[PDB]
Amino acid sequence: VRSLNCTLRDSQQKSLVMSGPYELKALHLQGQDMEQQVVFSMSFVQGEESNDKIPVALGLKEKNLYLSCVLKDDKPTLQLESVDPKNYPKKKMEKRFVFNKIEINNKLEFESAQFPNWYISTSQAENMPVFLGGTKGQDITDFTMQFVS
Ligand SMILES: O=C(O)CCC(=O)Nc1ccc(Br)cn1
Ligand SMILES: O=C(O)CCC(=O)Nc1ccc(Br)cn1
Repeated sequence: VRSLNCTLRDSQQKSLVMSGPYELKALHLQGQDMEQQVVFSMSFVQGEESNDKIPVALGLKEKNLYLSCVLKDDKPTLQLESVDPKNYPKKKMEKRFVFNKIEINNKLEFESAQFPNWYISTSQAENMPVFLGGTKGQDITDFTMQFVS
């Protein structure tokens, strides 16, 4: 499986950082604190694809953790899920790990492959969790990607 290392920023230009072991949060970041931003390994996985819709998994660089979409208290929910490090990343990632990376107007949306029309989202307010949202409103669902060495 092929992977690229990257960071993500939402379209309000908030960076993503760890909020405890199994949550991300989004905040405006610049300067020295830049290094606290999460580096992803974006893997290009099996699934239905088009010019503008590319299935990916989002693992945390050199951690056995992946963003995962599951029902929690009966709602689609974003979580950070641990995996066996000897078996990941792999080309046939389980559906809960797969996001359709969609380019629209020079930005990126990450739709859950498991839960159609639910998206990786951030709040307008600073220091709030990254979450799975079913509305494209006040919540932000557009991102840019930055390549890292
Ligand atoms: O993220 C930034 O503001 C700079 C890097 C950048 O241009 N990233 C980018 C551009 C177009 C798309 Br689509 C996704 N990511
Ligand atoms: O996946 C895509 O089509 C967009 C990716 C993209 O344009 N990324 C990017 C990253 C850094 C810089 Br600088 C410019 N563009």
